[PDB]
Amino acid sequence: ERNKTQEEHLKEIMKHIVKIEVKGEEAVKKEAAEKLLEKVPSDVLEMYKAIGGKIYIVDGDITKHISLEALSEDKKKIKDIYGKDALLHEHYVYAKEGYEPVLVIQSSEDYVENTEKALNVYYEIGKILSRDILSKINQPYQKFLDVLNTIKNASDSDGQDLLFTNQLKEHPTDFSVEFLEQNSNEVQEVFAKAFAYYIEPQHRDVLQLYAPEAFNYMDKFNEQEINLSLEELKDQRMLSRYEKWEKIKQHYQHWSDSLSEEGRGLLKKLQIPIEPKKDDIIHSLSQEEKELLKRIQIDSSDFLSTEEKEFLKKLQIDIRDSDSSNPLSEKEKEFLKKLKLDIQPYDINQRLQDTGGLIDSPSINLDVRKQYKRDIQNIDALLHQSIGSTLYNKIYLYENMNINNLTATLGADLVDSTDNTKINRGIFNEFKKNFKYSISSNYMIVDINERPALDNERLKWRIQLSPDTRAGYLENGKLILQRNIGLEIKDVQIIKQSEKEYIRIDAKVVPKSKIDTKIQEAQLNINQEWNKALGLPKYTKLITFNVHNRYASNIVESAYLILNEWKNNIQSDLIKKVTNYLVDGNGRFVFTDITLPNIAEQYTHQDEIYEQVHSKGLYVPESRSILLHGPSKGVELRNDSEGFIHEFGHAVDDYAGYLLDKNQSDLVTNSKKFIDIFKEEGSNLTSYGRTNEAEFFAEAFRLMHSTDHAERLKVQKNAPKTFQFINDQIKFIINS
Amino acid sequence: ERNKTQEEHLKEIMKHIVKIEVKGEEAVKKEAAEKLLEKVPSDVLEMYKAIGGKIYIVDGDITKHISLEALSEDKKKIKDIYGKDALLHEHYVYAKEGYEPVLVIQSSEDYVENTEKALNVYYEIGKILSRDILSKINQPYQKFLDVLNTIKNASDSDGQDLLFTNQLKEHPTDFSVEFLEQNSNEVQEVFAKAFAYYIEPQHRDVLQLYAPEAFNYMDKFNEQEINLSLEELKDQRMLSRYEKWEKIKQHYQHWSDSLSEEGRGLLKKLQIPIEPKKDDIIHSLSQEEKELLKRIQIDSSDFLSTEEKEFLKKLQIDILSEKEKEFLKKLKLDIQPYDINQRLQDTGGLIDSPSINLDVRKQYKRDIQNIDALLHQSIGSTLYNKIYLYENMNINNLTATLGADLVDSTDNTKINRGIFNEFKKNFKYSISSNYMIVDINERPALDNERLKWRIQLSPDTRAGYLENGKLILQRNIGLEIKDVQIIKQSEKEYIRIDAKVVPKSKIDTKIQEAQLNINQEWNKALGLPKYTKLITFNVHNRYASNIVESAYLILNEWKNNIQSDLIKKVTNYLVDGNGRFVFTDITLPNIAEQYTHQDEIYEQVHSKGLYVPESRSILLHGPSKGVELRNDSEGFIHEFGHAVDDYAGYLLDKNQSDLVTNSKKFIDIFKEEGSNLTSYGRTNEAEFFAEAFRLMHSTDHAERLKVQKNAPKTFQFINDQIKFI
Ligand SMILES: [Zn+2]
Ligand SMILES: [Zn+2]
Repeated sequence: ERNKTQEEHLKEIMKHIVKIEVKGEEAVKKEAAEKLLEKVPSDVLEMYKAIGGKIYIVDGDITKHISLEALSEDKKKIKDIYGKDALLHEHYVYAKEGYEPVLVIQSSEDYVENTEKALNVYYEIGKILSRDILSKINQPYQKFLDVLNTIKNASDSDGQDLLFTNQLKEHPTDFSVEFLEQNSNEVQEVFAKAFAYYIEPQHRDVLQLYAPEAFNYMDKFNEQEINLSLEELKDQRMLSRYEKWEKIKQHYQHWSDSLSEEGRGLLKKLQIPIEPKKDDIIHSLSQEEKELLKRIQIDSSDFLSTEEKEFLKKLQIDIRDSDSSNPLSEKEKEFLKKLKLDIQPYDINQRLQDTGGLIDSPSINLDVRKQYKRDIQNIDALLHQSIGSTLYNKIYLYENMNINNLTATLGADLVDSTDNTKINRGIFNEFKKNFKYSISSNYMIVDINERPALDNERLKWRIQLSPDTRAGYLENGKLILQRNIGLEIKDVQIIKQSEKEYIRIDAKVVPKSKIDTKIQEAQLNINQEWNKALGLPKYTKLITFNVHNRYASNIVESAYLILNEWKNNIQSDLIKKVTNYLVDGNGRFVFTDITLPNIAEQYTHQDEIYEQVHSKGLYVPESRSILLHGPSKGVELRNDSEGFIHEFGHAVDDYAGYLLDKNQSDLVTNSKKFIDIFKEEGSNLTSYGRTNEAEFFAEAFRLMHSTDHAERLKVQKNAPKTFQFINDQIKFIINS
Repeated sequence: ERNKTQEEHLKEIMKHIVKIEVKGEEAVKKEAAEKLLEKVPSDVLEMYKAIGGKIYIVDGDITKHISLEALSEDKKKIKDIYGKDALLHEHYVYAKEGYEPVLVIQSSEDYVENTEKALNVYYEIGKILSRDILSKINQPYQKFLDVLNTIKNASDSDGQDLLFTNQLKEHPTDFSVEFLEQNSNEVQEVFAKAFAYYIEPQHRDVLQLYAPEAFNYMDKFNEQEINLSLEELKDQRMLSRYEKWEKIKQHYQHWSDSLSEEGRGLLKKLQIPIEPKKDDIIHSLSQEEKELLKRIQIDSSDFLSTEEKEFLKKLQIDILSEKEKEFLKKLKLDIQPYDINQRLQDTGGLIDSPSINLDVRKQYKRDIQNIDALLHQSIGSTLYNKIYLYENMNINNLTATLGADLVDSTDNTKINRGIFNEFKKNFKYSISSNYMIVDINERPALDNERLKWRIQLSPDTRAGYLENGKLILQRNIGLEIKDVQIIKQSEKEYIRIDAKVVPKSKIDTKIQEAQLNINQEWNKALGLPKYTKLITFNVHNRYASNIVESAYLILNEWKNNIQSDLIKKVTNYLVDGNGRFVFTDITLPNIAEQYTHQDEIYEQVHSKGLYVPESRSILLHGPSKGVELRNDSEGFIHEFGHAVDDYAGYLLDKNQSDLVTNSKKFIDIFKEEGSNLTSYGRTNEAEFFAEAFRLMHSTDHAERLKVQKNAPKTFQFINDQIKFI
């Protein structure tokens, strides 16, 4: 496996692509070339072979070779690695472009000593890689460009002088992808030079010495990432995609034939959720509920989505076929909540994702909960065959994904807007910033060979499977993977496919346990930091990470950022007193990526199951806890920090009310004073703030403590009574 | 000439994929196989070669060949064409499936005589075609399925007996895409079978005799359509795609190297329109103009669009139904994106059209004239023969009315067959008035693009090359539609449109001949002078032929639903003023029957229909979907109502006024029932009158009845207006 058939592998390449055509007794001229091309990564050679390339070793005038006999007069006029002019007629190395490419090297042993001839041979091979190979997969692209711009803007211009031509050195601005399209040859050459300097033993130090970023790029590219280029090149071939599909299918052939009718049915419903049937819902209703339904104003609730409203309005019809007055009635609201739970589609995977694998979570009705549990355990037993095989060295599988599943907040500004084919770099950098690990609580459905995405899928995952990863095969060339998978993010970059930009995410499957311990360590670390900063007792448990999904590491890292803003925009004493009040009731700041109805701080204090809430944030008085959902996008918010501060507004509301006396079980916003203030300025801030006194107060609080001081002024010039009311409470708390 | 590159070509294939491994009579054996493989369309052999397939002619037990050495015992059990079992070690042919497909044939000299064995070999090759080749491009699919269904539902069950197994005959319903997905072996089998009976000369008559549809399908497939199969197969290959791209790149190399900065700039903005800048618009108001904008009910007028409301509403945060809504009409012209291709599509190529301000009109003309000169080099080259280019298109660009129901309401990966057949019915020719931007090699479509064009260029077609593998073709392109079918790609269904480029003059001639033909028909049916010009086809865009053919259908429904004498009277009046029934695919503000009579440019109106009193003409824009009306027939009848409103008024004072609806003696009637019908009619008396008129002559009698019990006065009033005769 290692250098075992690895050395057997490289010898297979030289076999087919290297033709030793000389007259000076081929024996020493061959070994020489072998030692020459040996410094080149084996994958570069395998990609060349895949591109139909051929390496010809011949003596004499190379321009007289069968392959080069057709070159245009202008092509015989060339330049060397240093930019010096020369003629092919009297040169020793040439890489012929065209889609029947060839690399002609003039036989010689000077390569061992003459490091200037070697350097040039590698420069030409670098041209092959950059111009003839990587172009077939839209590379180099943004990643390499960043390297060029890092040099072009570096302080010590030594890197610029070592690799940039005068044209590049003189470009007035950073090199954009536009520049790359119209000056491909220039980018291609800078690449080849760097590659050459890295491959040639003696010059490598020269590269790392004057072009650090170029050295880092080439070091990581040749030692690691180049295997991915080969994989991606193979993924573009009709016959290689088909061969790979056939071998995976054959590997799961016994498993596929052993599937029962029940097994097959389980995989199908997993892939295709079951919509609720109109009739089944109706017969489950009581006469009183049927009457309540057929007369309820559906399009007036805020607890129902469009699909749901449409579904209900249809049921409303089936029943029928057999300024004031706008809000739902007393029990119409309760009825709709209860109805909401019954109309959700039966979706195995969605159940796992919402619960993060906690399938016993009492967020749904016991009967449905039990059926989900049954299918899950049955699917797990079904997926027992690991991917490991004697047919593939490394296995990569693909997944097109909607960025909104990870962060709907960044998803809103990811696509340019002026040109849909492009991604905004600022949002991209923010997305990538703290993305180191990911978790799949549900069963990932993946493609054997990469396929085209839908408009809303701008994420393209390339996943390296573990040989121990268990999975099942699907006839449409897909695999269903076992639940509870850990993923290490190796690289995140902007790429181009079919003339459209996407975010490539390279990930490696690892044991989920490895990722859970990282989460656990962070939870302990963030508490030690804040217990100290807030002056809370040592060992105090305030912050909880309930993390189980695909953007895991970001949920964790953003919490530090969220609390930093919180402390920066709010008065220390207000933060201490309110927080100490929460801690006195064993409360928690909960950061999670599973839906809120599945967080104990909420569900253990609910009377009925349907009395559940899922949103960006939530403050639960009974448990004195703040819950913040990461992946969702809050209304009128542009940050999770704003969402958190909004909820802290509610806690401040609670504590101020509490300080009023030994009873009240309400909010300071429930005061006759604030109510009147609300009736007056209630609609001068955000629309969401007009919902009720509680929400108006929270919104006012949020805006008054915005990182943007302008937003804070707005509250004073639009809601003067409120601006003063809030500051009155803060002082009331601080002075207490 | 023809066989100059055919015979020598086929021999190159035989050379690569045909290995003769026999005793020593390697001359007669080899020649026999050649005669055998001869009957097969050359393209199948080339496609087999493309997927790595090999053909071996051997002696004795075929299973003893190296290629079938690893064959599992189970696969050694085969069923011949007739469904009878057989043992490979006793058989003469076998096609091994797999990433390294192989075909093994036992050498014989009596294949011409022993037709049943020849039939079996062709059957195995037919299996390679459906199972190993076509499956790589998602075929067979809907087109073939129709053939199957036409066979199982034909009067005589002859065809079934000849080509269907029991699994197929026992099917209770028609074969759906779902059945084909879970019975691929069965479908692939019937295909191979049909293929075989067609290829074996002696068996061709039997096929044609008991299974006509199958014969026709295979006849048209092996004689021409297969060429497209090869083309699509090649379009899957990385190296084939890049080789085609490179030849085209080479052909345009001098053109590309000679491009200036200005030239490149034009090609750029042609691809990406320039949205209006706020700072630019605001600075053009300043004084009272800003004041007016300051406090206006934006989301009120129906003259603006959603995208246009936001921009305007945004102009307010950066600083009505009277003469101020007039201010919005003017502003609407100033906020459009600078989009060259849209301007050409809206005007149908008439760039002098006075539909936008002079400053912008001139800017567009200069850019267009400059682009026309840049694209001077035609694709014709010595580096390649027939070139196909590709284009993904939003169906709403052709017909937004069908486009609303094209995609299955539940499963968006599926196409509604009913709308498909409607869309395809009269789609025979198309015209491009703007610059088509096509892909050298086919690429994936966006969500709202379900049409996939495969266009055969003409060596004379002029184009510009782009670095991203696309070509910008010259404007004024003519296209003949060769085939339209439903296909599957990447788990989604699409509409494949095979079109061939021809001189635009050739298409304009078809439209011109149709205009004379339709006027001859209605001049006779309406009793008008022999050569009057009533109906005009102002056709310039991609759904050209449908605009023309639906005109006949629209007028037939117009006649069949309205009193012959009301029609005759009103039209004679329109002709008296030299009016027209204008069926078009360019926007209304660019017709003439409208713009020559506008007092101001901003007073222009674009919509599904329009009636202009001054020119006595009815204008009907095909491509769009009526914001109210359900179809074009209704759209027309609605406008006719306006014509009636015009004539009736004329018959009350042939020297003053014009509309009976404008009479104060009707306004009141509008005060009562005006809100008792469609919300469109609720707009005003003219629209109400037009709407009421439409309903009364509807094809749905129910509709007719409603106006009776919902608008008893109007129903009696209108019937009194038609009285004027
Ligand atoms: Zn709130
Ligand atoms: Zn009208």
